[PDB]
Amino acid sequence: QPLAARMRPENLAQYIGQQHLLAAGKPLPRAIEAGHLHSMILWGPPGTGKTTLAEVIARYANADVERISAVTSGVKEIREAIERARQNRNAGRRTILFVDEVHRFNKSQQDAFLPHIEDGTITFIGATTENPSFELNSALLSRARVYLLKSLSTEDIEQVLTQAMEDKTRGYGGQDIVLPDETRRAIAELVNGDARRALNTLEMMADMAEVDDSGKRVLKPELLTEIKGDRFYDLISALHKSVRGSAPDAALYWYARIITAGGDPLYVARRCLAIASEDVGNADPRAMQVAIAAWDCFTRVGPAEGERAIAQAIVYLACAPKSNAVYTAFKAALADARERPDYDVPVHLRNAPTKLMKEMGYGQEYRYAHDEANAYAAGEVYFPPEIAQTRYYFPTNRGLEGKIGEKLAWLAEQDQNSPIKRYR
Amino acid sequence: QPLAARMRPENLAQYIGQQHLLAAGKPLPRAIEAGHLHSMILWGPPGTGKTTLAEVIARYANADVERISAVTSGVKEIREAIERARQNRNAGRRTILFVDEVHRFNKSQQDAFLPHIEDGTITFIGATTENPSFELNSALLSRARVYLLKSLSTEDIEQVLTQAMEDKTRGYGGQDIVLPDETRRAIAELVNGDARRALNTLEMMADMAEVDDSGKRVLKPELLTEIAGKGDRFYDLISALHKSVRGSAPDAALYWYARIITAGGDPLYVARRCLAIASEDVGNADPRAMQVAIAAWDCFTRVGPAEGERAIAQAIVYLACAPKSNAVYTAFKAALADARERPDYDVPVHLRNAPYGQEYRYAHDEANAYAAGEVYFPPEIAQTRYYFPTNRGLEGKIGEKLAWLAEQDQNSPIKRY
Amino acid sequence: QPLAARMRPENLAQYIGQQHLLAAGKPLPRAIEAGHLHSMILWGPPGTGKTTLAEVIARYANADVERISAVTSGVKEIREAIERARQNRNAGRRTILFVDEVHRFNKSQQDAFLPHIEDGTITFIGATTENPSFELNSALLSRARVYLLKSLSTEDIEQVLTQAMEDKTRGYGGQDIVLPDETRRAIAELVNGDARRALNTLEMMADMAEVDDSGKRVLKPELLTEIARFDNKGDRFYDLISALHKSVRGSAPDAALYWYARIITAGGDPLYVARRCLAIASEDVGNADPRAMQVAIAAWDCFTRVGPAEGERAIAQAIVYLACAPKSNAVYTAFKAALADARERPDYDVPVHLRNAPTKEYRYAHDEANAYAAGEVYFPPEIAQTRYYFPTNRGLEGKIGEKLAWLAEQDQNSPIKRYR
Amino acid sequence: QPLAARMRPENLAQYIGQQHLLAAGKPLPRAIEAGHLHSMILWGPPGTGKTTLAEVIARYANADVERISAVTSGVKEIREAIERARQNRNAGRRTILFVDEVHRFAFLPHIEDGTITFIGATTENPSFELNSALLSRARVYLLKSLSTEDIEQVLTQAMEDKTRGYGGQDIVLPDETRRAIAELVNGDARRALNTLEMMADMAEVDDSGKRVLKPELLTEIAGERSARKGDRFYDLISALHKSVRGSAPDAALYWYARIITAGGDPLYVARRCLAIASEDVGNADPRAMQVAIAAWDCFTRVGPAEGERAIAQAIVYLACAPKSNAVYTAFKAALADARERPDYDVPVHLRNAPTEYRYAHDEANAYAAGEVYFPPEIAQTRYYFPTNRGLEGKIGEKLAWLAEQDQNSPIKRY
Repeated sequence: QPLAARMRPENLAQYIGQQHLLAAGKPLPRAIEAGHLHSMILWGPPGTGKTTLAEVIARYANADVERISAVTSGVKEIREAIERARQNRNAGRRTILFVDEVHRFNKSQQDAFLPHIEDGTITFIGATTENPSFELNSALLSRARVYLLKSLSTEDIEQVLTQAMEDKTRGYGGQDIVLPDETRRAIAELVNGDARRALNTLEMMADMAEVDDSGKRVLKPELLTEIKGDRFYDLISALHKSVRGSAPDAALYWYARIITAGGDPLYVARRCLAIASEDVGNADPRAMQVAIAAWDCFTRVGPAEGERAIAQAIVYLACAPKSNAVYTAFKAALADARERPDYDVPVHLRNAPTKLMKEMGYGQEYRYAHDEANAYAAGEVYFPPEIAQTRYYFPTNRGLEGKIGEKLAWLAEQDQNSPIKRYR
Repeated sequence: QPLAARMRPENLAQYIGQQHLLAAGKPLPRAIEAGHLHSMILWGPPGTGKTTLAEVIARYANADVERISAVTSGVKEIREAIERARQNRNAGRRTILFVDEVHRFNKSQQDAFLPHIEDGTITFIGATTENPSFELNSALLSRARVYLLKSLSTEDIEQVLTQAMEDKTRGYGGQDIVLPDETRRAIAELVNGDARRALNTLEMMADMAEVDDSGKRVLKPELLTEIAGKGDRFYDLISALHKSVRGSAPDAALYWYARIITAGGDPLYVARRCLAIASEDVGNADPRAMQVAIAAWDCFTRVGPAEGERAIAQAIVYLACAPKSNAVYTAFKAALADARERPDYDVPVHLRNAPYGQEYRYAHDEANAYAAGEVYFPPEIAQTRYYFPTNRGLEGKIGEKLAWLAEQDQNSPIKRY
Repeated sequence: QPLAARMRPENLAQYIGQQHLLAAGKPLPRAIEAGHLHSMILWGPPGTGKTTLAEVIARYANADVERISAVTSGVKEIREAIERARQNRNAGRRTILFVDEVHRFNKSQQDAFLPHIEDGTITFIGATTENPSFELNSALLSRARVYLLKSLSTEDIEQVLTQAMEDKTRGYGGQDIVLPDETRRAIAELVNGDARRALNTLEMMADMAEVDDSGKRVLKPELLTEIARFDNKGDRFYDLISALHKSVRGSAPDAALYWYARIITAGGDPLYVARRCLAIASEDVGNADPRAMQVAIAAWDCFTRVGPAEGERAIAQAIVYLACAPKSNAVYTAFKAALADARERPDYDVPVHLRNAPTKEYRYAHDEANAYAAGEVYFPPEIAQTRYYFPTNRGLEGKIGEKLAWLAEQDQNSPIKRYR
Repeated sequence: QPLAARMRPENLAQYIGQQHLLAAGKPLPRAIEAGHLHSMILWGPPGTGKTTLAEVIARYANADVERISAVTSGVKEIREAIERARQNRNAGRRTILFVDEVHRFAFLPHIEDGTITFIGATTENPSFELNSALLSRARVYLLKSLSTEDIEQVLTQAMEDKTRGYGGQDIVLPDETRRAIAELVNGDARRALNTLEMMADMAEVDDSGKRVLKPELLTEIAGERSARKGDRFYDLISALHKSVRGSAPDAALYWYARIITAGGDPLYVARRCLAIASEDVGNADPRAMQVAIAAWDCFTRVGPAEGERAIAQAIVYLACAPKSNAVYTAFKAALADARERPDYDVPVHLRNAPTEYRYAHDEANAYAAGEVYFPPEIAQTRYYFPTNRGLEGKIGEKLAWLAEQDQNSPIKRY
């Protein structure tokens, strides 16, 4: 999904180097390239390419990978990983069980892996930032070689940054984003040998940068300088409420807050569709289209321009005439269908009533509305008789509902005056 | 498709309950773990995980699964499962045949299995809610070891519910639905050790619950007690809905729609009728109707049922309220009839694909962009008319325009034919 | 793609008829069930299930199928299926070559297959209607056992039809189509044992049938007595489309519905017509009614999601809408002239004031009176007074003409003028 | 994927020409059909089927092919291909490394361990500028210019293929223009297909949807001598945007035409049409965005020459539309405030649950008159200032009427 993950190297020529370990002709790379698996502990600061290296080892070995983290894993996910390796072994395939931050596992959680190492179900790759010998079972260490990874040189971070800019398919290649050398170095200066933070930054900058008239984004050093709980739900809530309250200004403010805090702007796009049916409904049917259009736009354009499309929709909705009459009408219909008995469809409304059914229904026949005056079957009743006198929908007088209210009032008269009435 | 099917456990660690049989170290876990395949009979109450066990077994053994029910399965269905398996065996794969409610099988229906266990084409797994040693051939019971499953403890159901709530990819994880522990317990006590029912209950709660201003559904206890309270009938409802919309009755329209949704009808089936209604009963009295119906469907496609259903209800009310005209519908119908019943006349010379109207009259170069007096029919049926706009909605203006054009045609010095 | 293809049986429990050869037990169904390939000839009258039986054999054997015809296949295609087989062999895959009307190859052209039979690059299955021992070498009769199939019973046909009706994945199982038993009979008689034709009929009926208020189609006996989309498109096809577009361009809804009806009933793809509707919307209507493009997109969207007869109508609604729309080719002619200008003139450089980022000036329009930089010129100086777009007075273009004339006056009276 | 790439033969029954090497019975065909790989150097003029021969061989041997050129390939992408190939061997798959324009260069050790089977392609005698270490492992093969007959067939094959070609796309290639294409290209297959493709892309669509590829169009394509994506392209876009913002439909069409005829991608223009819809029109005309979306949807479903016209329509529409950057600047200001002001809590009455709320539908005019939706610290913040253009006239009046309700309200926050 994110840039960091997308940009993961697939072979040793893309891997930006821990050259003291991987320089061609050395022992590790000879093993990797031969596809010779051995369990390992990888020790290195954040973003040294521990995760990615493990993935590369798997591809040379023609093996599968499962990743887990000692941070967000307890007994449940350990057993899951194990069992999954087990099925993969029964299908005849090899498995690398990668474990991030292994030192966070306690002795007994560490032990759970040895029978599966011993018995060939998995090759184990553990990654940490702390010293391995300090806090891992010696039983583990005796079966897993330790390798020391160093933080990257500036040259190498810069290389990681260019690789991402140049890649036409997984990176920003052919995407009209310019990374000036001055800012490439300034990111290198800041991230202190951490490549993941470096890709994160780049992506953050790409997301935040404004588009000029040519469609180009230039990631200036000035932009760099410039930089799911109840707090989040409350922000969504204040946005919705501002829109409902016809307050476009505050609405933008809440939207901006959700955006800058890393909220998904598609999440907000979904709320705009909901709001289109619940707070506007038929006072303005186009609102649904404005909201669909903003979604469609987000989906085809860069983040900052996408977010402006959604912004446009928020202000459209904040400004629109307001009606909860479809919402209230549909809630009441639901309640009746859930609470009232299962009334049959009256004969005159059935798809193809047989002549027996017609006679069982006391001569009652479908009245085709198009063949009657005004294409209205004045006096007809569309509810089962047990609930003939039912109204759910009360148009407001806002927007288009003004005229809807008049049409309905005029229909209701045609009904009252009709000489042919259902059920009477 | 449903939440119950989507949440099938894939391996032993996802599998909740049956510890009396499955606790690590016992015989069965170990044979499963080794993926060694043996024919079996599983005995237990509905929703105890018989179905899901046969599938976990299959996953460990790297085998394909074929499911039949001695209830909902004819001879044809049964011959199909065996042949499918036989093809698998021929390509070298391993197949499990899971048979639900096996007991409801006469002995001479049971015989039609054994050749298929014996020559390895099938590994057989029977499920039954009733004791096996009664109505099953001893030939079959002599080949299929019997296993007994209990109904689930309350803590078991709670875990099944929690597992479904947390699973992000197959469940409701990262989908802004909350399950308070109280209603977690309430469902546990309601279902009485049936996990299938437990998950359906959960699923029904989610589909029913209202979405708050933050997009959250909270699955309240109130909502739960509230819940304990495809042939002719389905089609009659669809028909009631359509006729109500045609009849400009928005209230009755929402009622029939609501009856369809809550009896488990697919709201997209309704969104399809809405599209049909927009062209058959509204047409060009209001061309925007079609776009309202489209948008409702797209809206449903992007936010799911919770609020999708409401967007379709908006489309329903819109169409109910909309000016009515079947003019396009009857015109098309009559055009198709001319095409089927009158000669297949060649296209007139002036209208063929060619690279005082002696040949083609490019209409943009004439007065008012209209080639007055030009006829676009073959001469044998010149003057044919299909489209008679009503005077409702936009068609008042359209009728006015066509009447103006027909006048230009009458006054034209240049008439075709 | 079509019903007769989708409904190809794929195992012996799906294959209908030929039970004198295939009933549970006999030599043949046991060879097949085991998956043992051997060369074969199928003798039988057209429609019997030769093509499909070879497919069923292929599936039980895990093998590819390459289909050829002594009648319809030229030399290129004969060579192509041999080569594909060779390719499958080098990847360790079995391949069956099915050869229709194989009796129509001579004694010498039949010889050409034996090298590939002998070295096991092909399992050969021929299909004839004329007797095998009659026109076929013994060089070949001795490698292929002969099996004999029978014109299907009108009763086998009914089963074929109900199978397609009741198939949820491949057929009409979940499409709300009812096939009354009288229609089932009536189709059986008409086709006279050709299962493929029975299915083609069934399909014609379902694409024909009207949708009732409940969304059902009922395949009534009368629709039958009222009676090919995959044919190459010839002169007639192209004239029907030209007619349709020209009727629409000429604001004639009735003639337009007629040609459209003619195209559909001749098997034309309604999506083809939908394409033309997107073209007409920009070419013949343009900005006299920009909503026209949306009407045409919706008909397309609606055809994608719904039944044929229903989607065909949504398209009909777009057709009538376009016929009735105000007419303007002004965006069309404007764009043609703009293109002609780009191709025929020097490739003038972007003027300084319109460049993206000048080095070491631009009038941002929103900051001027009226959000108009009155007096600015957006062409290069060499072609400063160029004009392509001449709105008509129809539809929306009346107001657009008014706005444009008012802006030109604004340009006329401005104190600031580019290139002065 | 151009037609050229798309139409690559997949076996020897599809491969056109080089009959001197490939006719049934000769040593090479046999070695190809058998599936047996030997390294090789292929020499012959551009577009004679060197690249496609190599692919065809790979398919018979059930191998992958790694394509590399001595011209455009750095030391890094060379190493990459070797790594991939190794990853292939390890997965049980054979690999052909194809080397375009080998003449300008020691891959030797990867040939022995059969991790790579090597196929070089060259327009110059092999023995000339590459050593005999390589040459003693790789048979040389002589490739010839295609005959007119051969080139006509390559065109017809492309005309008749339903899947990868132009079969059933309503394109007619008259035999006269097929002949002339053969005449102009001088035995080069790739160039033939590129010319076909060019004509397809440029041919006018008639009333029936059909394209006829006539000789006139051929002569016109030949007279195109213009030179062939940097600062120039960006200023063309800039000028288009600016002309649209300035309500000049004529200049806009001219810049759009310059972008198209220079080979720019029309969907790139479509993306700028979406951007413009929100930034320069906004809610003076919210239908503008649906117009751009529709043009885009249209381009997706139809020809190039037609989709391009729908994008033209959208450009003219935007150019004539009332202008407003009110949403654009309002949002920019909201984002600034968000970023630069403190992270104020959501005011209690606007939170999702309590730990107050004035449901607006339950009040007069469905408006909570006097409610405030900002945090107290920045109450009265304004971002959105509608213009008096297009729909924004009525929107300003509505907002002015609303704010007057707020002002006269007995219930006020704070």
